[PDB]
Amino acid sequence: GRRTLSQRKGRGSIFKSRSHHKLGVAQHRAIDFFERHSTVRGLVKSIEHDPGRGAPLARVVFRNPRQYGLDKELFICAEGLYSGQYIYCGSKASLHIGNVLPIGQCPEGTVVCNVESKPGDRGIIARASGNYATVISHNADNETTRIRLPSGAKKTLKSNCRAMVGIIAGGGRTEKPILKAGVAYRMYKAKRTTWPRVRGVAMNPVDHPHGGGNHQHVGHPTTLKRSSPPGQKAGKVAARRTGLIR
RNA sequence: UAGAAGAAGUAAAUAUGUUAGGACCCGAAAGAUGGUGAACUAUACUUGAACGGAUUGAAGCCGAUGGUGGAAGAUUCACGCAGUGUUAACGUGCAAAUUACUUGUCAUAUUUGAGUAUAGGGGCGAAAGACUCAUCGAACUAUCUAGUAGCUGGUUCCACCUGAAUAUUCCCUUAGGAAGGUCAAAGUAUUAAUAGUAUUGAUUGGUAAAGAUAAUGAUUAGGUGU
RNA sequence: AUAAACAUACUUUGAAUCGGCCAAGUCUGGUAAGCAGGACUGGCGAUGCGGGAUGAACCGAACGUCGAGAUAAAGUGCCAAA
RNA sequence: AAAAUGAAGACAUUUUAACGAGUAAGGAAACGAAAUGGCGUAAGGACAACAAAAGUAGUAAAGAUUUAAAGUAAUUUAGAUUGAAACUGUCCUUAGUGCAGAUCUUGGUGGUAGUAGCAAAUACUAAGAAGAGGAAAAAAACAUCUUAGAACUGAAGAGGAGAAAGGUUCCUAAACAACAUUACUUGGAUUAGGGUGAAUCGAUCCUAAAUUACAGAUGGAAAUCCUUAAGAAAAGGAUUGAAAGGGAAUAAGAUUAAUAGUUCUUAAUCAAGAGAAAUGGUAACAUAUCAUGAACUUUAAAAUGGAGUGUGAAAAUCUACGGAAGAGUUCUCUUUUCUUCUUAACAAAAGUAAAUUCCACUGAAAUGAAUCAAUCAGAGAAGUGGAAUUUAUUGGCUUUGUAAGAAAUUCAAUGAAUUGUGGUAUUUUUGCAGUCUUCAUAAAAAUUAAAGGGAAUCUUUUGCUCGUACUAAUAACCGCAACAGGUCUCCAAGAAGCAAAAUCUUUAGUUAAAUAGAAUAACGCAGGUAAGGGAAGUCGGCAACAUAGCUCUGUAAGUUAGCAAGAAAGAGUAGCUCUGGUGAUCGAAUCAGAACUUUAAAGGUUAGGGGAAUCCGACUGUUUAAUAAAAACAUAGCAUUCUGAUAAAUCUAAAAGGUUCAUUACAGAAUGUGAUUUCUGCCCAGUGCUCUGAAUGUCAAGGUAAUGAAAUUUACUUAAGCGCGGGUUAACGGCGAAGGUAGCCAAAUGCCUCGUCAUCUAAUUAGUGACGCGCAUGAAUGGAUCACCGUGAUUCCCACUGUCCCUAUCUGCAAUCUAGUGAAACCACAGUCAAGGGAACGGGCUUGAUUGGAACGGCGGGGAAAGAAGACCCUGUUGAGCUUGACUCUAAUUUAUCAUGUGACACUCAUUUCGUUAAAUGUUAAAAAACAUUAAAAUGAAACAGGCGAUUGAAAGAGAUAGACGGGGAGUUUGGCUGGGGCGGCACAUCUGUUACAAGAUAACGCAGGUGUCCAAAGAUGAACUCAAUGAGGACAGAAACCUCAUGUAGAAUAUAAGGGUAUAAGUUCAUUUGAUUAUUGAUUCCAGUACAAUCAAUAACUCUGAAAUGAUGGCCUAACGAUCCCUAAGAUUUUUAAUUAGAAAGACAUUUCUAGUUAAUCCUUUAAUAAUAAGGCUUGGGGUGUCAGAAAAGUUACCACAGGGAUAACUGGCUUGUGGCAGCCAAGCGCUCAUAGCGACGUUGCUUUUUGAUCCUUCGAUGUCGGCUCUUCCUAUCCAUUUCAAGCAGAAUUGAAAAAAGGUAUGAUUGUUCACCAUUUAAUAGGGAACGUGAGCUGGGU
RNA sequence: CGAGAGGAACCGUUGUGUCACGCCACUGGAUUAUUCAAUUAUUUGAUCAAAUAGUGUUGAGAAUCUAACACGUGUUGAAAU
RNA sequence: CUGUUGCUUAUAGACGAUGGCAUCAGAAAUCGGUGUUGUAAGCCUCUCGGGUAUUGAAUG
Repeated sequence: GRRTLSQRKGRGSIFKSRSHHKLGVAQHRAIDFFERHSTVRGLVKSIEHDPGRGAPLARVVFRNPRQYGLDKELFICAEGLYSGQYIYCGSKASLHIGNVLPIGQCPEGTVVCNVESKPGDRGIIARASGNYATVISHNADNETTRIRLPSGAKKTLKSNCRAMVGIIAGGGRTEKPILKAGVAYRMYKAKRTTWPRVRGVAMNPVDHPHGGGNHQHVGHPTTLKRSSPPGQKAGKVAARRTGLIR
């Protein structure tokens, strides 16, 4: 047989990211002394639209802690941020929307975003539109805190992991019904090559494991093991349940 | 049941037969290995170029239902492009896919140049096994390679002599082989080593015929007795 | 009884072949077949010649090149010898 | 063959006799009485004038062509002509040694054949010139150049230029052999020269997508990875990447045969060089350099989508006023029609704009301001007065310098004349202003300017390298070419119109672009028309007709309320003469109305046919380049699955490797259904998937222990997986684990079927609406529903028409003929028929009919015409694509063990994943979008740690081994016989009776059956007895219970199929027993005289039975079964050796033999010798191959391929004729009586090839496979008309039959249909054949 | 003929349809005599006269060709069956 | 005698062929007759005008 489209996607030739007009990498500033033991102030100069992502990006300008000059940053904008606003990053930062604090300084029940998974790694979790994580509980015995990920899973992180207080702006993006195939075509302008998806049943046996015969049907169960080799792992993998749940 | 029983072998040049090699000559679809191709086409990115005229009339806005407004992967015409029909022309063509008319489409899922990226059990595919330089249900090129072929075709001077076969056994055997029969050529033996014939003599067989209150089986009728 | 010395017995080595088909005072399956399959023999294949007008197999008869004669199958109105 | 003769004769001896066909095949050479005889080609060794010049040859070699002779023939010999330098004869040796074929290879050449053709692109004509080249009884045509006429492309061009590509094709002169389908004096062709000029245009420079280095990482290798991360490399990161992106700076005129933002004239511009730091204005801000401004930092520019509206300016077009100059028309007018009236870069600043944004004064409500639209205002409107910027260079337009001295248009013969002013018009270009739109927000760098800071104190020179010619296409490019194909752009006049549409014209280009003339046949290709009828044609309205612009009136059901809609339907439209409406302080085409006239008006060109239903897909979109444009794909919507990022998916041999990911669940990855509305029923048994679970059901390498001298052996313990249990069907799936729910239906789904009933028509296999036990509908395999949409499928109306009744006719180009030029396919030889036979459909053969030689135009009957080693079918022990618990494996994934960090879980120290400019680690001491740096001062600014800061962690990754899983992938296989193959069967190993023919052998998918077993007795033996059945008797007892006598040839039994055999037995009963054993021979059956297997006859043991003779090496006989290799069992003491006692005889200064006693070892080998284990040998059995002389083996190809086959199927033909059809004989009866007017049962005899079978003879290097249309001919078994006879014939209408095939035999609805069935009409509407007539005749509905 | 109901035939006359052969008088069709006239667009300064739109279009339209659309002939005799 | 040739020949015709004439031949205009259209151009009237008319029509 041939190689399925899922296999051809891993070589990354026409499936590379269309990341030419992107603003840059959106993350916190590199952790230094002035943010471990003090606070720095950053000015929100502008709010921009990063191609390929649904949330706006903020161009924050911190002055400098040690040398003369500027430190131009690029944050993921929290909902409620405005141009000309002063935001603060540091351990002693106040509990306001848009500030970046260590996760241990946030009281239980605080709503944060752009949380770090590992301290000093400049943000991992809760970065898509309208997404956030909630602080569940703290643990000073081992300097760890528990947060609730946007998928509902609970994660235990170091208490000095950093996060920004508030909601990621742009919520409700997916609640608007795409109506035209053209609109879906433009949605992937600054994304990968994935959109027009040919069903496996509509292919031939060489192209896909679903490539059927005289009637368009799969023919074998669509739930497969995780240990299935690439090229046969088509359908639902390690499906605990299946069907319209009740 | 091999051997011995006053040794017969060996060498080399030919012919014939068997065998292996390109193997009497030409013939596959295939397989593998190493390279070359995205000047055609498929998709994607970078940077450029290309919307003239009508129809219709959504929000929003003004007035006392009338205006305004100009939206829409809205309707159409043109420049272009395609290829629905004629199953027209042509069909040793203008053309290894074109021409004419009719038809459709004719800017946002649009059209298009150049640059660039993806390569053969691979790529790319709005999916037809489509396209990947007139080559694709696995490109092109060179080597292994004069691949193998129980199958098809051909196989070159004269006179003379002899002259067949379609049984039997075994086979993954049924378009083919080996044992064997028929045939030829060489080489012997004085040779208990002649007969596709008849006669006489002693046999063998169960066919044609014959039989059917002779055994087995089938079958029409008539007397006589109980 | 008859025949048989270029009789008889062979030995070695080897070729080709084992798709067969036809006839009938024969047989089986079949309604039957220029059908399928057999027993014995003669043929065609491998074979020309004379005759059946023509014909692989019928009939006569098998072949070095010729001359003269008697013939075979079968023929004798003409084509066509009688 | 036999005799005779035989050293050399000669003809391979003499005589005699017999004999002589031949495919496949054989007969090598030598062999005196020759074990076949010879011819030819080339080369090698010899021989070739015997007396010391020794084969032939310039007194003519080889070769070629013919003429004769010899030979049965292969061939040889000689002559003549041609040819001029080598060659030949004989014997041996050697071979790249003899051609008619191979779709053979290479080359050359015919017929076709002077044939098909040189027919798209509207078109040429007259005079003259040049030239060999328009002659001539018209030889009707004549290439190039000029002029005149007539025309075409029609400014989205057949115009003027570029990019790529080409490469000298550019220009000129000479010259025309070849080339451009005639010709050429022409040419993109031949020859020779000439031609491309840059500081300002480009390349060069910058970066984009991307690309490539050193060091490093990875790999067995080649090499791969990394591109700033890994580095003592590069203030921060290397190379390349655009002649369309970014970019310092040049214009006008003239000039050349050709180059020109490049040369010349004039006039410019740019870059790089040389000669205690200013004012003005309230402010926005402004001042021919002025008026300093370093490190460092910041900002801006370069530099950013699209739509639509309004508007400023320029240009073009049009037009008003005033002319100057020239040209056109002019006996008819026209103060007329036409042409020119221009001006650059770079700068200046008389006069004067539009738009936007800011500044000052004042403070708006009775709210105002304004736009086409909007939009705006106390974080301040309007007003007044100002500042700035944009408007194709300075500063937008006029104007000015350049600069009229140029150029344009004229006039004279170089010299003179002119070169105003406007427009509330259209289009293009270029800006601007706000509006809208995105789940799209629509480059970077080189490089430039400014700011914050306050460190320090006009003239002139040069401007390098490379490209620059020409085409850019109906002839310069890519397609074999001067190919009707394809190939990216720039500029862009008039009329008319909504229009860049069609049509015509101007500037420019061209009249040549594969030759023409005459004629005016058929048949064509392209374009038309048509009486009356109007789809009756046809599979089907295919094709054609028809509708068509604009204005007004009007517009239905349905509907997702948006549409349907240009629904449908109706009226108007011309010309001329007028009037009115729409503005500014003269002008725009637009609208409305009114008279009158006519050929009554959109129609030259352009320019929708409409309606009523059904099916499918929701829609816009995409698709099989070259037979499928769709109902297929996509789509949005819906739904499911996994994943916390060190992850999921996934590329890679590996990798500080790669992709989604510059990402983070509103995300990434994998899927199904396919808008909306309504609804998604029941099932967890099976296969998947999953579990937060199961221990001692089964599980590997390992680890532990025991024995042994050790290998070995044994026991125990070990993971995932499988098994058990729970969940899951918008998982695969099923719906009598649960029995099809809601719905839907003869459906694109229903065989029967042309289902039944309505309706549509005169007529309905079609359509629609109902019905539903539905072969075989049904719910995200999605069920039902359908508004709008569709180059989708289907049916019916109206309208229209050559589709048709039924054809006629007109035009152009061909075809015809001619001049010039000039192919190809195909070709065994060829070319009149009938019948026969033949390979069963002859051009050739046999017999007849018949024939005059050469051919022109047509034509499609034949040449089973050409094209292609059939693609359908079958066979190969031939493949390939795809599938799957087919067989055997494999990547990926997964689990267990091993691989040594410390301290007793804790730590870090290898290891993992990260982050930064390795930038304060560890221990001590939310008012404000502003600035923040190069320090004063006398250290400021704290010390130390052996950790750059975190995270993970002795776990995990990679390696090795072991188990699981693994069509993701690799390799391969997928029996045979066979009235084609498959399905079936086994005729595959096997036994009996029969076919089967009285020896043996012996066929069919012939007939009736059987085997893969059964038996410690059913084997062996001895003895006794007689069986089945019947008759007659005996309590219950009877037709059958048991007893007795008699008869009883087997009619019983004998394991079984059948056939044989058997009576003091081979059957029954009783008794003993294990011969159903070991060893050695020789035969018979099958047979190749192989094996296995079976059948015997003997011999040596040891036994059994019997008194004994005997009998017994399985079964009463004929079936009841199995090689090599491998595994596994049993057997090899009968005897031979050695050592030491006792005795004896031979043996050179030891040692063997014989005899008895003893003790030990003993089937052979593991090769230096032994030992105990282990293994290997030898003989004989078992384990088994049933395809039974014995591979280890699933499908599907309609995507298919190859070698072949008429050894073999699908069509014709041929034999047959069961079946189909037709016709007879007899006569029981029917026919009121009456066998025969008309019938005719029970039987029986034929004919036909118009049915379907049966067969496999021809065709597999191909005979185009249904029907219809068209057209001819033939048969008669006659439907009509003509002539007759009979009747249960009164007439009429009919019925049966004879002569007779010369003439007729129809139109339609449904269906592809042949057929069928209906509605008509007719004198009748008969049946059939001709390769199931007829495809280089059509059509393509069926297949 | 027949009870009736119904119900013929020969001779003679007159037509029609089809097939065959023709034919252009009458009637109809085609029409590039681009014949004559009208008219749309473009270009000839205007009139006239034209040309172009490959036959611009329309009305009438001779000739020639032709009708299934016009119209003639094949009603024709002897002998043997 | 026949053929060629001429009448850009017809009663014929793809080309041949066939038919006619060939110096009293043929061709040509012009005129008359005969048709078609519809009333020309210059100034409703001139005007039943003008135009065409064998090309495959009929006289002279």
